[PDB]
Amino acid sequence: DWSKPLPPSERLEQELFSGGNTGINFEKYDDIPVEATGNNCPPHIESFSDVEMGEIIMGNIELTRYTRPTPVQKHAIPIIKEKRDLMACAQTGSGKTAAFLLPILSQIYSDGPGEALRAMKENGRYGRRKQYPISLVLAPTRELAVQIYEEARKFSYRSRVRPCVVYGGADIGQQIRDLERGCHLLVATPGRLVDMMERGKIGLDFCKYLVLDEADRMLVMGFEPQIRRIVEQDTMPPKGVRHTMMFSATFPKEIQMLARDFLDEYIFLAVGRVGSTSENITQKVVWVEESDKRSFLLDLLNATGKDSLTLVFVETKKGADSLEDFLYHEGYACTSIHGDRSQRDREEALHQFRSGKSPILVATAVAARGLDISNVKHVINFDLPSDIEEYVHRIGRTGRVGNLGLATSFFNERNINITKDLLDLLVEAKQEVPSWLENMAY
Ligand SMILES: Nc1ncnc2c1ncn2[C@@H]1O[C@H](COP(=O)(O)OP(=O)(O)O)[C@@H](O)[C@H]1O
Repeated sequence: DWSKPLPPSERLEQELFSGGNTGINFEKYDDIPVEATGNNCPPHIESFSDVEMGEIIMGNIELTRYTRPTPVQKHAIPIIKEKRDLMACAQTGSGKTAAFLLPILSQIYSDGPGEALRAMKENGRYGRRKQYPISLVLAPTRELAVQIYEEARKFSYRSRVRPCVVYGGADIGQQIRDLERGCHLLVATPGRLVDMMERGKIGLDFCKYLVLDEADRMLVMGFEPQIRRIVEQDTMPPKGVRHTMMFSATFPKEIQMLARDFLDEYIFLAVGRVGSTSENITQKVVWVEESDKRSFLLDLLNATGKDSLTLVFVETKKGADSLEDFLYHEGYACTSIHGDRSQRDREEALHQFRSGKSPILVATAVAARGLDISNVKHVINFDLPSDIEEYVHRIGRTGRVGNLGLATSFFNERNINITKDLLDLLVEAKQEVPSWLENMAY
């Protein structure tokens, strides 16, 4: 039924596999180790043939030119196939996307869509009420959300499963109409999925496969609330019933606590460094009285040069303004993220920060919550937050895979509380620790 592939189509098969020509770095990954922790963990696999992937998957794997499974894909696939929860850490290019889509799809085709859906299509309840995805993949940004989606279209070619993606900063009405056309594997970004839900367009009652792609990156952009609203606060099946998978390069305490509540008797999969923060990111904490702050920032900027971008965080919108004011006044090409405005207009203001025009960007925690501010070499904490949690996804905005970024933070009496946590964080990340910091912790 859901296992026996439907008749092909050239026009469609052409659209989905436009040559591709893109293959993963298949030689500099086999050099990286893959540790798998957990009880009675299902033994990894060598070839996609080491487990019944079903007709359709095996078929589509060919049309996408995949010979054998990447490293992570060697341990991930059999883990998901034997229906075990998973927390996986691996750097981009590892082949994470295919690692969760394949086994998941292979399962739907195998097990079918569930009796709820089955006995709901054959029920004269025709129309466009509410769609219930069988699998949900939460993603941090529209860029990645769509890549995943594209990937799903390929692997779900010639099956009863219609993939569908939604995200913010687009006409919701259009996306809503797209949902109405079919949902089985919905890929979405936290905020939008919640919006769709409130609008009664999506239901999570029959979601059996939950995947949080780049959980750490999602939290950075301040999504935790929705993620929990989505998972814990709704019609979604509890753990043990639904199968969950988390994917994230870094493994901070806020992700450990997330993997804790969401995953169930899960296997930890790490293919490299167990980073508490991004491996490639430098942290310099310096003591600066409030008065000396602006001048200190200025010296910091003159040095900046580098034809790089600088993201400057402050604590209040009030000061984000007076500082943005101060910086324009001193003759600096800087802009400011508007909190109030929609994230559609906000993703616009960044279009000019990006092209050099204004290498300086001053924003508060809130104001950027939701935005994908990438391409930033220097993140400076003009003010520090109350929690070391915030600190983490604040310095997160920099050091994106490939090149190293810098995160300078001004620290003074005003935040002696977050002392001990900041110290530990630096010890862990093996950063330089100011003697005065150690002293002010007892
Ligand atoms: N097992 C594989 N064999 C050959 N190519 C693969 C395999 N897995 C992924 N790829 C290729 O790598 C690309 C995906 O890389 P990707 O999975 O998106 O890295 P990441 O998981 O960090 O985002 C795809 O376009 C695909 O063609």
